Amino acid sequence: KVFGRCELAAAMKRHGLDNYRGYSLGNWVCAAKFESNFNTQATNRNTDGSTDYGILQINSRWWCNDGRTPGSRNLCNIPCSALLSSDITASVNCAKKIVSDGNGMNAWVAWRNRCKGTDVQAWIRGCRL
Repeated sequence: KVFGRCELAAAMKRHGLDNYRGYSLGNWVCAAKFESNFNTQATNRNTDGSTDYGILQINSRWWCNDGRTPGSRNLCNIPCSALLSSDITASVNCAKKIVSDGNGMNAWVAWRNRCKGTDVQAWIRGCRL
């Protein structure tokens, strides 16, 4: 499923991401825009053999099980395919645990390079929340 901008902001707000651990809603929408282009089915392969899954591109090295990343852990206790659903609950819950492990949203390379320090507020401007 390819979300609309305001559609995904409303979905993330209902699932508790607005000001989660100090990050306004504009940060999460901005990260999803540049990590996945709002597409829940996005996958990308990393040079170490691991794969990023979903609208926030969560890594199989630490967070989910896909059965082909030997030596990895499964700290979100889910199969990686559950992160490709049109229902974003699984990806939101796993993202809450990631942003809490000390390093914040810096774990998302695209947020660091393209959203941090910008007016993230503009990503939710005009939406009914």
